Amino acid sequence: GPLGSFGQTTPPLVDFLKDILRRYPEGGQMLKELIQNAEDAGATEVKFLYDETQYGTETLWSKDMAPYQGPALYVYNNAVFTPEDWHGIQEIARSRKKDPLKVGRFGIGFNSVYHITDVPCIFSGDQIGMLDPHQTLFGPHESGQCWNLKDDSKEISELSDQFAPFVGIFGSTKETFINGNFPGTMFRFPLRLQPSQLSSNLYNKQMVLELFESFRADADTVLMFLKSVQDVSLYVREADGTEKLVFRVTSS
Repeated sequence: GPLGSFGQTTPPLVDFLKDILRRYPEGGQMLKELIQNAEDAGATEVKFLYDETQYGTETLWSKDMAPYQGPALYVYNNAVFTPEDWHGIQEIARSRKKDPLKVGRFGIGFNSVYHITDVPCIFSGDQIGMLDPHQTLFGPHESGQCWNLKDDSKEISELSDQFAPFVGIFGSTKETFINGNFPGTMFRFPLRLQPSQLSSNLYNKQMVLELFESFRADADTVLMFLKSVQDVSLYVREADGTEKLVFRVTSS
C-alpha cells in the first residue's frame, strides 16, 4: 500500500513476481539481467546512473503517482525497442489457459527490477510506458500504461512533472519531445519509499553503491561473455545536480 502491503489478498500477478524475486534474490543479478537484455537488443553500450533528483508532484497522472517522483536508478542502452519488445515487456506474465502464470515474451530477467521499484518506466523511440503489476495506478485490470510522444503529445504536455524525469539525461531534451523520438532505450526505476505487496526492500544510496561495487568485482568476467556490448559505465547524479563517473569497463 503501504497500507495494502499487509492483511490483504495477493493478486496472482504479484504472487508470480514474488516467486521470481525469491529465485533471483541478489541485487547483483538485476544488473547482469539488464546487461544481457541490452546484448540481446544488439546495444553496444550500457550506462547505469543513480539519480538523487527529486521531481515535483503538481502535474502528475494522479496524486497516487507522487511516491515515484524521487531518486531512481536509470539504465541506458543505444538500441531502440521494436514493436515486439513493447508488446513483450507489457506482458508481465502469461496465462495460456485460465494454469499457473508463466514468464511472458520478454523473458524472466527484467522482472528482477522489482527488487528495487514497484513502477518500472521505459522510454524508447516514440513511446514511454510505466508498468504497475499491483494494478492500482491506471485501472483495476491494467498492469501498465503507455504514452506515444506524437499521439499523446497534448497529454504529455499537461503532465509536465510526470514527464520531467525523462528529459535532461542520456541526451534527452525538450527537443526529444517536440521531435517525438528518443534514439535509444532509457529505463527509470524509482526507488521504493515504503513496503508494497511485492517487496519490503527500500534501497538508498549506500545500497545502490554496494550494487555498483559488486558489479565492479565481476565486470571483466561479464564482458568476456558479451559480443555486442563493449562498454559499461556507472554514474551518480547528486541531489544538487553534480554528476560523477563511478566506474567504466570496456571490452574487445
